[PDB]
Amino acid sequence: NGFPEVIYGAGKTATQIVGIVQALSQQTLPILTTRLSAEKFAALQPALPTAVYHATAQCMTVGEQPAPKTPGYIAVVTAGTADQPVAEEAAVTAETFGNRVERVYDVGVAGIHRLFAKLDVIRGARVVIVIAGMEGALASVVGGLVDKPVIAVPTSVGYGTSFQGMTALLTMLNSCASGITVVNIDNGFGAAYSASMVNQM
Amino acid sequence: RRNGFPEVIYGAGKTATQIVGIVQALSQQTLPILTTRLSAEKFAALQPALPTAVYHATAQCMTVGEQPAPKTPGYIAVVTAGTADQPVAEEAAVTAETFGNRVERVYDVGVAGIHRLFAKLDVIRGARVVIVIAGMEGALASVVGGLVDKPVIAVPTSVGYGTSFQGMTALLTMLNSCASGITVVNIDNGFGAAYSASMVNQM
Amino acid sequence: NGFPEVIYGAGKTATQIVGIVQALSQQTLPILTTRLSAEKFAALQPALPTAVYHATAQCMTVGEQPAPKTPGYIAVVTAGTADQPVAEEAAVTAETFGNRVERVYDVGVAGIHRLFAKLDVIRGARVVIVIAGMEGALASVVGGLVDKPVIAVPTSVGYGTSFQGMTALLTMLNSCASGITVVNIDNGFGAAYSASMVNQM
Amino acid sequence: RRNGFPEVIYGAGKTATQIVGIVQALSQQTLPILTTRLSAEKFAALQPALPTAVYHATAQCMTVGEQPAPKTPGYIAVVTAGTADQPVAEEAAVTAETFGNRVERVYDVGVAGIHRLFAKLDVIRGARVVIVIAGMEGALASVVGGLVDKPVIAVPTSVGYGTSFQGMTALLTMLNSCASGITVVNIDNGFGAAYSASMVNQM
Amino acid sequence: NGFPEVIYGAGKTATQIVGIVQALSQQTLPILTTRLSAEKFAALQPALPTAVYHATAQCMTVGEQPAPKTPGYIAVVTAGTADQPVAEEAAVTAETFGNRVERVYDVGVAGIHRLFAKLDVIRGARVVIVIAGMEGALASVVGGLVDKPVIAVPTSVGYGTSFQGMTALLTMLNSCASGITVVNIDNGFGAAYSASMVNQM
Amino acid sequence: RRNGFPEVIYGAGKTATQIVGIVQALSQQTLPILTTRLSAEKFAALQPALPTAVYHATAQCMTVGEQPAPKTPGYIAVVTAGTADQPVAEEAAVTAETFGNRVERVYDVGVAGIHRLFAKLDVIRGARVVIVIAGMEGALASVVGGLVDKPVIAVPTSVGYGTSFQGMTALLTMLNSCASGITVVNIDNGFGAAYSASMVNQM
Amino acid sequence: NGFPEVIYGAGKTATQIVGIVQALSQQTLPILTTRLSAEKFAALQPALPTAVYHATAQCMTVGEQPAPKTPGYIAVVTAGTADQPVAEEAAVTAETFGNRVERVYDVGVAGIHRLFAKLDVIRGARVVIVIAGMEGALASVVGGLVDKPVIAVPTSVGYGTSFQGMTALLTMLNSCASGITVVNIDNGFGAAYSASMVNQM
Amino acid sequence: RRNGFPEVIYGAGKTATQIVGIVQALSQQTLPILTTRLSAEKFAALQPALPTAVYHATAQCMTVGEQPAPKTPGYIAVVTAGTADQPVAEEAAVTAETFGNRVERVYDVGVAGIHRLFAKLDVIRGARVVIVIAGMEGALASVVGGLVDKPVIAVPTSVGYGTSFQGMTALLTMLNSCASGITVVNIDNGFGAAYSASMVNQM
Ligand SMILES: Nc1ncnc2c1ncn2[C@@H]1O[C@H](COP(=O)(O)OP(=O)(O)OC[C@H]2O[C@@H]([n+]3cccc(C(=O)O)c3)[C@H](O)[C@@H]2O)[C@@H](O)[C@H]1O
Ligand SMILES: Nc1ncnc2c1ncn2[C@@H]1O[C@H](COP(=O)(O)OP(=O)(O)OC[C@H]2O[C@@H]([n+]3cccc(C(=O)O)c3)[C@H](O)[C@@H]2O)[C@@H](O)[C@H]1O
Ligand SMILES: Nc1ncnc2c1ncn2[C@@H]1O[C@H](COP(=O)(O)OP(=O)(O)OC[C@H]2O[C@@H]([n+]3cccc(C(=O)O)c3)[C@H](O)[C@@H]2O)[C@@H](O)[C@H]1O
Ligand SMILES: Nc1ncnc2c1ncn2[C@@H]1O[C@H](COP(=O)(O)OP(=O)(O)OC[C@H]2O[C@@H]([n+]3cccc(C(=O)O)c3)[C@H](O)[C@@H]2O)[C@@H](O)[C@H]1O
Ligand SMILES: Nc1ncnc2c1ncn2[C@@H]1O[C@H](COP(=O)(O)OP(=O)(O)OC[C@H]2O[C@@H]([n+]3cccc(C(=O)O)c3)[C@H](O)[C@@H]2O)[C@@H](O)[C@H]1O
Ligand SMILES: Nc1ncnc2c1ncn2[C@@H]1O[C@H](COP(=O)(O)OP(=O)(O)OC[C@H]2O[C@@H]([n+]3cccc(C(=O)O)c3)[C@H](O)[C@@H]2O)[C@@H](O)[C@H]1O
Ligand SMILES: Nc1ncnc2c1ncn2[C@@H]1O[C@H](COP(=O)(O)OP(=O)(O)OC[C@H]2O[C@@H]([n+]3cccc(C(=O)O)c3)[C@H](O)[C@@H]2O)[C@@H](O)[C@H]1O
Ligand SMILES: Nc1ncnc2c1ncn2[C@@H]1O[C@H](COP(=O)(O)OP(=O)(O)OC[C@H]2O[C@@H]([n+]3cccc(C(=O)O)c3)[C@H](O)[C@@H]2O)[C@@H](O)[C@H]1O
Ligand SMILES: [Mg+2]
Ligand SMILES: [Mg+2]
Ligand SMILES: [Mg+2]
Ligand SMILES: [Mg+2]
Ligand SMILES: [Mg+2]
Ligand SMILES: [Mg+2]
Ligand SMILES: [Mg+2]
Ligand SMILES: [Mg+2]
Ligand SMILES: [Mg+2]
Ligand SMILES: [Mg+2]
Ligand SMILES: [Mg+2]
Ligand SMILES: [Mg+2]
Repeated sequence: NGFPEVIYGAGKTATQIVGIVQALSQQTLPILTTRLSAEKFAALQPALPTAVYHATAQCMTVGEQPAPKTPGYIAVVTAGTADQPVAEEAAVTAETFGNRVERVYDVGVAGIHRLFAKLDVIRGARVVIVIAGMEGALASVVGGLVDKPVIAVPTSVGYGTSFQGMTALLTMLNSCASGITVVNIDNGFGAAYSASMVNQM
Repeated sequence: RRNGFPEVIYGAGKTATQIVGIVQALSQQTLPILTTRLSAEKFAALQPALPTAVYHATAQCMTVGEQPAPKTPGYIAVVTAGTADQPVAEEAAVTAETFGNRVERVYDVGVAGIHRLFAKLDVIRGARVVIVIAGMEGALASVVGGLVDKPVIAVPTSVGYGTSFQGMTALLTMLNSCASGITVVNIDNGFGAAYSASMVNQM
Repeated sequence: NGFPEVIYGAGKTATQIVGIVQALSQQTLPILTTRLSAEKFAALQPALPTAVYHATAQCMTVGEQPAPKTPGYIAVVTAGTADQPVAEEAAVTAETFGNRVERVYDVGVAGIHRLFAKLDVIRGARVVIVIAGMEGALASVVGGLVDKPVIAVPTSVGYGTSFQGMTALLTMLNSCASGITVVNIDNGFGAAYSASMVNQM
Repeated sequence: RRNGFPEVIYGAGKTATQIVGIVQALSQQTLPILTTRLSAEKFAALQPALPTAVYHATAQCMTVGEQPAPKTPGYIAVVTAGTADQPVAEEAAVTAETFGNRVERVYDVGVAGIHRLFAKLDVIRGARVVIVIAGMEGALASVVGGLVDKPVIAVPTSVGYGTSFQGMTALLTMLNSCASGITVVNIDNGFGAAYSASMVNQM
Repeated sequence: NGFPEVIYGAGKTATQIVGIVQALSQQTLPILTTRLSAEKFAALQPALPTAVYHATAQCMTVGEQPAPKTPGYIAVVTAGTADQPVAEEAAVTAETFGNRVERVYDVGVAGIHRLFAKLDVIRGARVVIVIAGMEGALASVVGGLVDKPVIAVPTSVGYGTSFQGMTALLTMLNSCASGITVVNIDNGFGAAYSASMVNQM
Repeated sequence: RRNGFPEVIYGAGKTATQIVGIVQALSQQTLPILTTRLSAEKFAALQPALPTAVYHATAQCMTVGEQPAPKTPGYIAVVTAGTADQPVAEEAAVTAETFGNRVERVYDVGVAGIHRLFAKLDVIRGARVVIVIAGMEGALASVVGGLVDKPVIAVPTSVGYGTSFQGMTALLTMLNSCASGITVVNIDNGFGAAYSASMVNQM
Repeated sequence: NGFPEVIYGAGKTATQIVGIVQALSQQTLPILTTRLSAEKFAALQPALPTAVYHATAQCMTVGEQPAPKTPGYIAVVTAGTADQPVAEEAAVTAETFGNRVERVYDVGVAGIHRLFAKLDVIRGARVVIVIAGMEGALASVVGGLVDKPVIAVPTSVGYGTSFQGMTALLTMLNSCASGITVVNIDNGFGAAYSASMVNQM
Repeated sequence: RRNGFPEVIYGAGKTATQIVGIVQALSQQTLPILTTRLSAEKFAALQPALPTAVYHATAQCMTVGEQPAPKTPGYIAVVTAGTADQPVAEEAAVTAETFGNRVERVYDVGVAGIHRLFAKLDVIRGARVVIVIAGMEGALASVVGGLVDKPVIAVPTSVGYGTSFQGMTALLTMLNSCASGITVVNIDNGFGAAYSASMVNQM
């Protein structure tokens, strides 16, 4: 293994979270808490002063991460700014797992030139995580322009025929470019977990 | 007619011997007569019956009467994602040409090789209307829409296996494009798009 | 091109909106802000005094529109009053793009005589935008009575088997009348954007 | 019977040799015997077996015994959207006539040409019950419902390709009509409508 | 025709409602207002003192109904008490249209003996309206025990696989008993409208 | 075996020559050997190959070896809504009998004629487990469940046209019953129900 | 029969509940009230002092349960802690029906060793109730490891492709292991009702 | 190529005489040439045409040119739930071997008999990437994912009747796994998984 300790933040209370963190207090292992609301990080902030909270990602990391474990990096590519929350959930979990992360945000195919401008970075990552909602055309465009494993995270942003991520998920599952592999809606952590395993072979 | 255009005949309910009778009921006093979604077999059935009729095999459409030459200088670009889309692409391309519009075919420029789309980007941008035909994911419409300033009509096709859902995924992707300038028709409806593209191009 | 500046109003805050408007302050180009709530237009109204807000459409236009750019007009036809919000979103975006707009509201096929009464206007537009929800029979009736491009906007009004616009969308996609072409639910802007391109050839 | 009406026989599970046996089990001591959704082939299979039986090919229904003449002065209007709806239209029209009701057929008056519907509007308004049969979008029910003051029964049919969803879209459109006076049956269920229309007309 | 004036109560405000009622003040024709909330009937109750409000049905009737127009009656049969709101919407609209109404409530097939106990009444109506949700087995049981037109109203009560009435609607559409004819979810008015037309031939 | 019961063989992936080989791989040192969902043709294919094998045509199941006589005094009631349900009814009835349970068949007692259900209500109430098999609407489970104090297992079948959705509507209706005592299996899964009913009855 | 009195707690008010309990006051028969909110148990707690409330299960039992009616027991096995509410609804209803209940909670296949650790108990029950959501793989794993009737309850926990229990329900309906039999989402009572009938033959 | 790998050919749109022409268009100046989803009949059609071509019947794939021996010491584990998954398992196993990866096949270890999965657990854990292929419920991915520390790619297959929904239920189950390390592809897409597994293993 060699992964840190992860805490899910949805069904657990701010108290329950502190109790799990104090149980894993020894060893100086990094602890990640995902999907942790801002209000559920207010109550416990007096409890853990040495903890950091990534507001957009709703993730909280207590304990110093040492260096990256590999020189390579993972690129987190997003289609629109509405994707940045699950994107930062992915990028923060990857960085906590000891990965260098290069964020290429808001490069949707509506403005396709923006994506080509950052292609040198995207093509040089060991893994690419593409995060998009609405219509997941970005996963397919990037998938056909890189030669590295791509993990697609569809996002639940959007009303109507967006279906809170279903259309994006179906698009990514139908991606023409082979080598795209998909995770569940908003699962920015699960992508970074699989991406971290690939990067850190 | 309340829409001054050629005569159209469904083909999803009509038999071979019926097609001759339905065509002959509106034959002389009309423009060309077009028949869509007509089986590939019922053109041998009527080739002696309708000797002056033509059949476009891939398009599954039959045109009786002389096809009008382009009544307009502009052209309509029919852009296809993969070769599997050519049946509905040719239904659109034959429908457009029958209504008197020039067509420029840009086939198999799917987003997997975006470079291929850029190589033919000059022709696509030069059309007055663009018909983008795709399936599986249907991302080409979104990509083309954001690269052209002319009206785009997106046709999802039922091509594809698995979660393709016989065109539903492509239709949903196209309806949910962020690039504006995109209007959508029903799955495999290459005719309906060429019908609208013809009105835009005619104007 | 020759279109004005558009601002989406959903994910942006009233502050962020003013900052985008002040960045595009020079040139005297019209600026349109769509899907802009009444509460998100209260906060910024001291900021932009010269801006107008179309309450029903939730659209805000700062800067004087010059004349129409074409003598032709676009007809915005609605089935019921419940469709007027996305209708005005369409009509305001079209008028901001420099189109003359003729509004033919509340002519659903339940009272089909009302639609025939205004057919002289609908038939004389260069483009028709038909907006309906519940059951999109109006797009098909109008489509078969006009000889001009029709763009159908299904609306999300309604509960139960209305499916928040899905049934209307499917009906319009199955419209018997050829020449109907459909946009996404509530996308009054997208229809007016495509309609404006057609009208202003 | 708890519903004083003729004998009905499904045909979706029955074989040819079975249809003779099922009909003969309730033959003399009954009204006419009707069989719905019976294959177009298993009427040659039984035409010598049941020589006094009739078959309506388009309707896929077989009636043994003398059909009753209209026991009522009113009639039932069976209004169809396109010719593709005639199979379920005739299932409704043959079911209605077998129960002893006059039928006036108004076929192929879809909303694409609303003028056609108005030309036959006098006959439709004159019925005691109206059966509107349509598919694809299914807008005729809504249009007719708002133009008639008699009860309308709407039958969606599975006609149509693509997002037609084999009658689901039509069914949804009809259930979500704003014009009141409309009640709906299941897809392709031309019998169930004529069954209800017969009770209304009989009254 | 010969039906009263109907007012929909959903998209109209309590003020707008009073203005429509005062416009139809003359003739002494009954006016029905359906789907009219309790809070939207508080505000207008000083406006129309002579109006009655049926709380469960969310319907408001101003103006005296004269006698029934036919000796026959319509039976409103419900499966469970959760169906009573749309049931009373149906029964009140039918009674306002000049129909005698016999309410046979809470006779779901779970306790099938209760339904047989009231069968003498149900079988003697000119029309039967069966209202049920969850699983619409009651429409089919009654349909096969009566020889009169049945109109089925599926109701939106229930979570999970109830699908807010979809399962009930599909069951009723698949009713084995012929002569069932179905309306849209919760459309207690539409059933009573069609039932009233049948009863009052 | 971790579930002391006879040997079961899918039939949805197996060929005729394969069925003999799969049966012979677990033949002598076993209880009877049962094969479900096996084509009606691949029993002529093996009738000389497996001369001691029996085939129940309607059930599409083949049993090799002597069937055990009821090892219990109670019986399992297999209640069917219409004759169209007998294929999956017999899959359940043959599976139950192979496991050594008595079966009482109550076929075609759909809720359309509730009187028919009451006429055979004594036999149904007398079973230790009741299997209710229905489709289209699937109301019988709810009706039977509220009339019996023994455990009921409901099997939806894909019988039916239109909005029947090939068993989905029946499955949904049964899962959403108000009468308690009802547990549901997957569409057409007459085996899975008889498998559970056998364990309840055995106990 | 021989089952206690059950009261549904969803559509009934705290007052209506006390009135039903006082009507069934005589005989000293246990009374179970399911799906009874904490706020709907506050109001009535002065009314019934001798009643107990199972907070997690939202169930209230008034009246002393005598001994179990059978030496056998029913095992309630859950995949994650998020399943414990409907699990306790099942376990409390079973115990009120006179069954011994052995709770094997939070043994999802993610940590499959935990399930094998408690297999000796699960295999010795007369009936097994398996409760899971998200992906119902636990019903299938247990079903293939026991030789006793299993009743699967899918739970509605989860967003996105969880579909508020639909995916779990479909998985359990497709369980490879025969002998699984399924109930409706969250129907912890219905499983315990059928399980109690089996256990108490 | 922008992805340095062998030549791939769809087979869902291509005819026999077409496959020879499409292969010959990119034949000498390439790595091996692979064709997926190619009918089991159009290999007799081309076996004299392409005498140096091989066909894997179960996989429905044809490889022209010499297959590369493992260019890596690690292997890819292709784990199958039931024998009904072997067609898409072999599409994955043949795709992986063509790209130059060792494959260890672990077939028919469904969760019904978890003991079978543990007996081959050493081989599965020893792979650099694991491809888990399943249908019906698709629980194996979740079970395997929680027992291995290497990346798992889950392939749902359309195997199964009833509410299996032709792979939708399996796909949904796999996407909604709690065990992390699992990434999913589209239904029956054994190629797409072996394509990604090959890149991971190559690294
Ligand atoms: N078995 C298989 N399953 C899934 N994908 C497979 C595949 N074999 C090749 N592929 C890959 O599919 C891609 C294209 O298919 P190819 O064999 O060339 O075939 P082609 O005829 O180009 O594409 C056929 C279908 O692909 C759809 N597509 C492809 C690419 C882009 C988009 C879009 O609209 O943006 C849509 C398109 O709508 C059409 O219906 C290639 O990258 C190829 O490697
Ligand atoms: N009301 C409206 N309806 C439809 N389209 C509208 C629109 N307003 C702007 N747009 C257009 O859509 C774009 C959306 O951006 P904005 O609304 O500012 O919002 P932004 O945060 O940039 O993106 C919102 C969502 O769009 C998705 N997206 C965008 C672009 C391409 C792709 C892809 O994967 O290929 C996906 C992305 O996943 C994200 O969840 C705008 O740049 C504009 O061109
Ligand atoms: N390939 C094609 N795809 C889509 N539409 C096509 C078409 N070819 C002609 N059309 C157009 O279809 C229309 C009618 O079809 P036609 O070929 O005449 O054929 P027709 O038999 O009149 O219509 C067949 C189907 O159309 C449905 N429809 C049509 C019109 C109105 C409504 C309604 O219920 O209100 C329903 C109707 O339910 C029936 O199932 C014409 O305007 C024609 O131009
Ligand atoms: N409870 C009820 N359930 C079902 N139908 C009911 C109803 N109350 C009135 N109605 C009837 O439905 C009509 C709806 O109008 P109202 O409720 O006042 O409301 P209104 O705002 O006029 O329309 C509401 C919705 O109806 C849709 N509509 C109406 C008419 C035809 C079409 C079409 O496209 O063909 C669509 C329209 O898209 C809009 O979103 C009423 O005029 C009345 O005849
Ligand atoms: N074409 C047609 N479309 C729709 N319904 C039709 C019909 N022809 C007869 N019917 C009516 O169908 C009813 C029964 O069908 P029949 O022809 O006798 O045939 P039968 O074999 O009894 O029923 C076949 C199917 O009916 C389903 N059904 C029927 C009754 C009750 C329920 C239930 O579970 O409670 C289910 C049952 O699940 C089975 O799959 C009769 O009342 C008959 O008048
Ligand atoms: N938690 C639970 N989950 C599942 N079933 C449960 C239950 N609690 C009681 N039940 C049982 O279900 C019944 C529901 O009644 P209750 O919860 O008190 O509620 P009630 O208001 O009587 O009925 C609620 C809903 O049940 C529908 N229903 C009931 C009976 C039969 C039919 C039909 O059309 O055939 C439909 C009816 O349409 C209504 O919308 C109870 O009498 C009880 O036997
Ligand atoms: N007719 C029938 N309907 C339903 N289930 C039936 C059955 N006949 C046997 N079974 C049972 O099915 C089970 C396996 O099928 P078998 O006949 O051995 O056949 P097998 O080839 O092992 O399985 C075929 C299918 O089962 C699926 N499955 C099975 C077990 C576990 C999982 C998983 O992914 O975890 C999936 C798998 O995805 C594959 O597509 C056995 O326990 C057997 O008793
Ligand atoms: N954000 C995330 N997205 C996806 N997976 C995530 C995750 N965070 C943790 N996980 C993983 O998923 C597990 C879920 O547990 P946790 O979030 O703490 O929550 P917990 O309450 O243990 O379980 C939550 C839900 O998981 C379902 N579940 C869990 C395990 C297996 C099965 C089964 O039936 O086979 C089902 C169970 O039915 C319950 O409703 C964690 O132990 C962790 O390994
Ligand atoms: Mg943006
Ligand atoms: Mg290609
Ligand atoms: Mg554009
Ligand atoms: Mg109105
Ligand atoms: Mg027509
Ligand atoms: Mg009317
Ligand atoms: Mg009750
Ligand atoms: Mg029957
Ligand atoms: Mg019971
Ligand atoms: Mg946990
Ligand atoms: Mg197996
Ligand atoms: Mg893992």
